[PDB]
Amino acid sequence: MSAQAIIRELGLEPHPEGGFYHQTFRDKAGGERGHSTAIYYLLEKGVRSHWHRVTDAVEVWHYYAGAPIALHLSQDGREVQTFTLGPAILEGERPQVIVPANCWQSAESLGDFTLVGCTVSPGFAFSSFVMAEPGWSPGD
Amino acid sequence: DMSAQAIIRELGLEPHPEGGFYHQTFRDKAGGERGHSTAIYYLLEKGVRSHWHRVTDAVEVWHYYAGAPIALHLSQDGREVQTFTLGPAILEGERPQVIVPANCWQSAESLGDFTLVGCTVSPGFAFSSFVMAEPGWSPG
Repeated sequence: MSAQAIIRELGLEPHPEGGFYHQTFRDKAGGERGHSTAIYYLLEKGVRSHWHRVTDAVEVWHYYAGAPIALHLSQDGREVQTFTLGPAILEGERPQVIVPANCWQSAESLGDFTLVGCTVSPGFAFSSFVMAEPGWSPGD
Repeated sequence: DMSAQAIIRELGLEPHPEGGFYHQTFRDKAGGERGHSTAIYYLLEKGVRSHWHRVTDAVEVWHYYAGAPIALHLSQDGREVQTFTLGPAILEGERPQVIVPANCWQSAESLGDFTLVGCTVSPGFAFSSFVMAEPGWSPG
């Protein structure tokens, strides 16, 4: 509402791909990974989400507060689609966007900060996490 | 500063079956009777939108030319829907080019007074490959 305060209040920590996060849930059912995981995720002016992909699970991004976000998706690593993740339903925005399994993804706040939630069905696992080489962009 | 009526008049636009005004500007003599591809000038104004429809056997690409941005809605299977803001504000979640895959449901609306766009249908547009949803209908 003031970012810094949100990071403290929720206990957000630097995420490997950039930004700050905190895992709030890992279903105890559905194997060690669990049926799904949930996370609070936040990006600030500058500090953004670098290209990465969850190799074996779908991730649904949810807008919660702050400026909207520009979410880029590239399933084959060549062509990319840009989504505006926000609540302004009548302004071409959508507060919920589905990232298919193994689909490249990156994002950045279009303002001071954006607080989001991320749901990964087959529970998120870093052993299914891969980041693109820095400076890389679909096509490279 | 232009007006929709000045554009409609200057480009020789006529009302399109899906709503809005349009004019076919090209059909390739190569590639059969449908042509390797077709191009079109298309315009929406505040109020008058583009109703849900799909091109069954060809990919359509939208191109922003002038006016306010547009909200382009895509639904491949008729349930999942994605929304892209078609426009020139590339640093704010906008893209002046968006690819509607073949046989995918699509609808759009201008976010201001008007939006002049271009549409290129590769396999070659043909009303024999044009289908609209029943009015009022929406994916789901």
